[PDB]
Amino acid sequence: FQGHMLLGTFNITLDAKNRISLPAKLRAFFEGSIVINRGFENCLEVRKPQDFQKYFEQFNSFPSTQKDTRTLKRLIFANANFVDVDTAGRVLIPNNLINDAKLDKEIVLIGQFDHLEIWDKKLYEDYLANSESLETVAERM
Amino acid sequence: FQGHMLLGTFNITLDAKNRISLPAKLRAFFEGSIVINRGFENCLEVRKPQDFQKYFEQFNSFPSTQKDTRTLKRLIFANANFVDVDTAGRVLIPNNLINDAKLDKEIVLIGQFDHLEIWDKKLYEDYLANSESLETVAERM
Amino acid sequence: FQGHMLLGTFNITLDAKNRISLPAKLRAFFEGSIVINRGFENCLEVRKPQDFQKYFEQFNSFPSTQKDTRTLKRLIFANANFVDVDTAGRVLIPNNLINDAKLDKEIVLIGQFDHLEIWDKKLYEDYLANSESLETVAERM
Amino acid sequence: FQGHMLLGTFNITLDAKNRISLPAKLRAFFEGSIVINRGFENCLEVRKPQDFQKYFEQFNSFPSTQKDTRTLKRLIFANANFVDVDTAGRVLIPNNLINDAKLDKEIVLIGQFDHLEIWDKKLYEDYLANSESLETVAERM
Amino acid sequence: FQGHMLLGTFNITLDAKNRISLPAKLRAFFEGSIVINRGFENCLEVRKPQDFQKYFEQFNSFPSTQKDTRTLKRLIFANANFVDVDTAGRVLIPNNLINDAKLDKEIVLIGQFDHLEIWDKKLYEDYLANSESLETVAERM
Amino acid sequence: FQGHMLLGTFNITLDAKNRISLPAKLRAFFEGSIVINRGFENCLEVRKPQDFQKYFEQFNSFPSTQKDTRTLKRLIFANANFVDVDTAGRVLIPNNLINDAKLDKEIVLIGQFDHLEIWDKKLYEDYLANSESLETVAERM
Amino acid sequence: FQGHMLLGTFNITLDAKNRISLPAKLRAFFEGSIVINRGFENCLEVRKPQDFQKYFEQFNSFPSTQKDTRTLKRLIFANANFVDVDTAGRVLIPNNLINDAKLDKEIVLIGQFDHLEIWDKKLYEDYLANSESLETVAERM
Amino acid sequence: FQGHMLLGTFNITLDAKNRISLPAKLRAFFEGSIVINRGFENCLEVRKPQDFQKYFEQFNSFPSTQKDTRTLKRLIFANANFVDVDTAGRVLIPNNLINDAKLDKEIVLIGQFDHLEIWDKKLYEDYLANSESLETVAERM
Repeated sequence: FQGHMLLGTFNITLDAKNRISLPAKLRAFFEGSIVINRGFENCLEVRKPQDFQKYFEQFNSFPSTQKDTRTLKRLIFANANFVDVDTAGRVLIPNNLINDAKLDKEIVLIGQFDHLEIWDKKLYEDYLANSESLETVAERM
Repeated sequence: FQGHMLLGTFNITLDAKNRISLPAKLRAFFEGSIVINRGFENCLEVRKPQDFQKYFEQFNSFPSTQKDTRTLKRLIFANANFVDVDTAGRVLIPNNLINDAKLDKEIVLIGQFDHLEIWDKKLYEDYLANSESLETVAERM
Repeated sequence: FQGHMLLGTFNITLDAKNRISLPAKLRAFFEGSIVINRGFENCLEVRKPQDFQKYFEQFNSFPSTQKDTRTLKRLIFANANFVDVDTAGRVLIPNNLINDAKLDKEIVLIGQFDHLEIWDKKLYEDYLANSESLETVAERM
Repeated sequence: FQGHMLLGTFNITLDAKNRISLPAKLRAFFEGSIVINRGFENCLEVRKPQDFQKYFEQFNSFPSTQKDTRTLKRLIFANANFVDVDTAGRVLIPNNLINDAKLDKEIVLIGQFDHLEIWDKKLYEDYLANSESLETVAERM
Repeated sequence: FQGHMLLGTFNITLDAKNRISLPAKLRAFFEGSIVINRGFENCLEVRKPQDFQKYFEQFNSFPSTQKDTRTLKRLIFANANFVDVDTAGRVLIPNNLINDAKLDKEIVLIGQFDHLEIWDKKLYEDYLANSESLETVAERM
Repeated sequence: FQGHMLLGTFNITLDAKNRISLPAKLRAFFEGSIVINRGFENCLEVRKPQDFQKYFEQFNSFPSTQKDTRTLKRLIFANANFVDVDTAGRVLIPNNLINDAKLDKEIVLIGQFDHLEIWDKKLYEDYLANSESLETVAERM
Repeated sequence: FQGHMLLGTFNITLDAKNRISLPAKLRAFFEGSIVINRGFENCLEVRKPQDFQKYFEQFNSFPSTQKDTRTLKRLIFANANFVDVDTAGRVLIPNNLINDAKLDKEIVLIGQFDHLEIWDKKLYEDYLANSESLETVAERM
Repeated sequence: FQGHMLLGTFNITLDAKNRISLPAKLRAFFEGSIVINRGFENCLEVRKPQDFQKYFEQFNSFPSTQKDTRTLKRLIFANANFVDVDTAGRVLIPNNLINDAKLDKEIVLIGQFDHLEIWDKKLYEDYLANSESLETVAERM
């Protein structure tokens, strides 16, 4: 479990080469490669290739004849990239994805069990600022 | 059963090191590690790692394309922590979680079969104060 | 069947030590332990531990993100207790549960097949007093 | 079949000891014990213990969190009794059940395949008096 | 098929002993016993005991808590009878059923695949008189 | 296939003995017996006994407590007949069915894969005259 | 795949004997026989007999008691024909079907994976002329 | 994965012979043949023949009696083509498809996991220009 469950919050920073250093314990979870792709609320997601594979299945589920479905698939998959995790367990984040997630210096990683989200410390703090209560949001599920 | 079913109410206190002493009988249920994470109504939940694993499944169930789903996952999992239960069967509760559950001195633990909820004695008494009748709440299920 | 089907009505009394004497034939049904927990309409329920185990399953079924679900689970499970049936087949009823079910002297036990309900003779007679006809109540199922 | 399918109408009477004489052919169907319990429209039902066992399953089906469900279960099961059929194939009907079904002298038994209903000749004749046509009632199923 | 499919229309008459003579070819279909029971539109139905057995299943399907369901079951099953087909392939029709189906002299039997319906020649001719077109009735299925 | 799929349109005539001559190729499909029965729009249907057997299943599907269902079953099955196909592959059509389908001289047979429909040349031409477009009718399926 | 997937558009012409020359590559797909039958929008469809067999299944699915269903089945199946593909891979198209699809000289064949549609070059061009956008039509699926 | 998951965005150009050069890494994914066919929003899709095979299944799913379904199938499949990927991994794009996707000079390829979409650099940039936010589009799934 220690390293098969993506949980918690990690404060790390964007290196001068645009790389990110996975929290060691996490490195376990992944092999030597991952798929980054753009997330919701400007966050960028990170999955083990296999997991990304499944994440996609959930979509074939969605129509396809629906204009919206096509927009989603395009906004996400045309932006997914496949990145190798280097020896030190770092991951080079693509430029477009960097820009998309407004990544500057100081990142926040959070575990979402399945995947990992990469946030710009500020943008994340803001996101948390709005957002109704956990109880409010849950009531609507 | 005796230590396979989390039941009852236990009045215990928050130690000077922010640790909590599981009610002995309970210690059985858990191994030497648990996942704490924030609960509903400011309570903080406690599960055996394996159980937490399943609890997460229930979520993949929920959309993901729904803004709300993403808020839930983030408010909960970015706050889950993984804690080792010490020799005396105590558990060190993280600060953020401490603050989140308004844990001061004097805790109330209740069994919810699957998991355990940690409440600030006061906050819990209040919660119980409001809340409609068991019959009222049940009628709506 | 004689003692695997919880049926009928038994008039028994609350002993000076707050114990209850199962109707002998019933003792069969149970082992040497049960789970008491609070029931609906102030009655207190009694199940074989295994059965209680299943009763809980029916709940995971219910949302969890619903405030109501959480209130139910809390009002019931934080009040369940696990009690050993003594040699004479008696069961010591916890104080809180005693107070909750307004148990004084003179109890009424009724079989509900799965479980057993413990009623204060008066409170039960009243309950029966209101309540629409069997036919009325059934029509709405 | 002859004694595996409870069918027809039998006019029998309530003996001075409150016993009822099963129609011989029926005696086959049952062993030496049955479960009586209150029926709908003041009739009292009669099943082989095993069958009663199944009849109950249909109920776990019904909510439980519904006040109505609880009223049904209570009005029926707290009134079921378990009675041994004597050598002559007679069944002693409990007092409460006697009163409940307004059993005086002169009973009417009808087969309902699964179970048997015991009616007070008058009350039954009345019931038949009202009740819309078979065709009317059926149209609504 | 010749005698395993209940089809067609047969004009036969009610004998002085209230017996009916199955159309020979039909006799095949049945053993030496059947279940008569009241049908819809005053017709009286006839099934092989086994088939009647299944016909009943369709009913457990229907609620039971519904007053209507109970009325149906009672109007039909308290009137079913079990009759042995005699050597000449005749069936003695009970009085009540005779009266119920207004059986005088001159009967009309029709095959309904599963079962057989017994009609009073007149009552049947009338029934056919009203009744909308086959096309009308079918459109509503 | 050639004689396993009832297709096309055949113009044949009603013989002086009310017999019909199956189109040779068709004779294959059937054995030496069929079930005729009344069809929709005054057409009379023709199936291999086995197939008719299945066609009936589709009906048990339909309620039975519905007045309409009973009318359908009666209008169709009390009119089905079972006819042997003679050596020359002809089929003697019953009088009632003849009258029902307004069969005079000059018949039109059409294949409906499963079954065969027998039409009076005129009545069929008319039917085709009304009837909305194939596209219209299909849109509503 | 090359010849197991009916795709594309082929411009061919109606021969002086009303035959059509399958595009060679296609000939593979089919054996030496096909079922033609009338299509939607005056096009005439072409399937391998086996495939036509399945296409029909989709219909038993549709009611049958619905007047519309009966109209569809009749408009299509009474017009299906079964045609042998000759040595040169040509198919003789029936007259009625010729007239129905307004086939003159110059045909357009299009692949619809399962089947093949035969269009009169003009009628097809027109069809394409109207018809909303692919995106419009898809949105409604 | 690297060549089993069609991801990313590639800027390539339309050669003087109307051919397109797959991004090398992609060439892996495909054999030596693909099916091009018109996509949504004027893009042209590209699948391995086998995959296209499955994509079609999703359609049999859709009615067929629906005018719209027929329009879709026709607009897409009558335009699919089957193209061999040449030695250098290039693909010759048909004229009609070229015109349909307004392909001039400068193409944009995007991975959609299952398939590949070919866009005219401009038309694609525009498409991206409109289109609501990822979050907006997702909320509606």
